[PDB]
Amino acid sequence: VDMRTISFDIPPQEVLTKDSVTISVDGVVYYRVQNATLAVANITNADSATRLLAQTTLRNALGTKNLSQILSDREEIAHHMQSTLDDATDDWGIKVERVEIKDVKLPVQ
Amino acid sequence: VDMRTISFDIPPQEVLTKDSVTISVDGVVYYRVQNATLAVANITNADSATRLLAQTTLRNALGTKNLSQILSDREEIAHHMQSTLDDATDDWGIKVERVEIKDVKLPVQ
Repeated sequence: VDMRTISFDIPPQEVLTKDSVTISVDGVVYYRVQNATLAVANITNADSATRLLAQTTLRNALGTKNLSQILSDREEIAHHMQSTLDDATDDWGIKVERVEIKDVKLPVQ
Repeated sequence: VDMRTISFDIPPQEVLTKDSVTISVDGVVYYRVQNATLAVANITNADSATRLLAQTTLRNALGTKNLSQILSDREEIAHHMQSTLDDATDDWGIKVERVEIKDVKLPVQ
């Protein structure tokens, strides 16, 4: 089991903002296995669980914010997601090291 | 000179909204040569002039609107741009037939 930092792109997630605007946002997660036994102990492997939880964390963070609250605070949303995702992955012995939010797309009807 | 409807994609234009949000918007223009002598009379050819004026019209329409005014009114901005671009192309004997605004991107810093 690789103990180096690992990164993935979160594939774009289309969801409604608090004020019902459709947005699609992509991002990037950097994490490392801090506890390799816990990383292999679960029914879901650790990389797959981190990827699925990253999608859920991003979707939830967006869904509680109005579009304006999302645009001005893109860095803070990342940092708070880094915390939420780090807590959610502790069961797999994963330390989330960094989350980045990239382009916000407002796709047409 | 082809008298059929012609279309092009407006390549994405990065500009500031009235309230200083960076957005990039692409779109599509459908036009037809209604007067073929006027279409070939100018120093700039008609297709190239329509493409350049479409970029200018889009950039200006966006730059006079706050982000919120742009998101809720995407169809109306197209229709008004169709009018503005149709006036601006009359010197080339062009009839603009339709303008469409597609995805709005908010690119990261």
